[PDB]
Amino acid sequence: SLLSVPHTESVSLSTGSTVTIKGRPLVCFFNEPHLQVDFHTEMKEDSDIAFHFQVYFGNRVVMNSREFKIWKEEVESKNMPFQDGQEFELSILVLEDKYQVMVNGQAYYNFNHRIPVSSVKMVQVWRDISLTKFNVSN
Amino acid sequence: SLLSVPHTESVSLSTGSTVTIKGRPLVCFFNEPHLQVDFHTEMKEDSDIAFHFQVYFGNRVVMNSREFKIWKEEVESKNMPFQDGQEFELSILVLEDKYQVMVNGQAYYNFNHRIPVSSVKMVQVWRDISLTKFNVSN
Repeated sequence: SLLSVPHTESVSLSTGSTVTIKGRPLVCFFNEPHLQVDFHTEMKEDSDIAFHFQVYFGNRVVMNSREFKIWKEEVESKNMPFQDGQEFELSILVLEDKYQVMVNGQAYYNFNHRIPVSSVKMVQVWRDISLTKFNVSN
Repeated sequence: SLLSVPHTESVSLSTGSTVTIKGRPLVCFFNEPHLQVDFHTEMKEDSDIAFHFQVYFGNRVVMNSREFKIWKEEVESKNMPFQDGQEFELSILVLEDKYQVMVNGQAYYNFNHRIPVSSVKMVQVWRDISLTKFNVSN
């Protein structure tokens, strides 16, 4: 069963929360499908983003925050555990000091908190993926 | 009635052909939705691309070709006639010397042919849009 994409949900996070996302890129890596996960401070889609996670499948990952409507310092990663043509499971763990992004059960990306975790109220998952699971831990 | 996205169709083009695309970005420009239109040499999605047209809505446009599986010289445009939140009509006119991309009936982008027009056999339209029309002129 495919979930709506763009996928937008109300959330509440604290230390120990996990946001789990299972999906599949819509096309082969050769054509560079993208994935974007944005942790927003309000349900409104122009609200600030505590954690922006953008995957250029087969290429690289970009992370950032948008604070008072301004994009801040971009961080890059060349870690690329994602597998061409395959379903992936993202688990974004909310640690005290950072978000930690696991791909298939191992941590590959980290982003220290710039906006307090308690300010996050919405998550949006979008770009070139299908989605079968979006779960926030209880 | 919404068409499938990614949208992939067999085509045949010659001088005077028009490829018309009507669609709407899936989110507001503030969050930078994308649009990609690729004129391919075969139905296979890893085939070469005679004309790659990538819109960063609210930002800029990138055009290129992929020849023998290699991306060539990137050209940029800051022309941005697209309107936040609005349906657009793209008309890509196949001229003798170039592709000419009209937005709502006026030409804003041009790309001189690098691959012969007669080699184009497929068009793919994808990224963050909905689609209501894809028409190749008879």
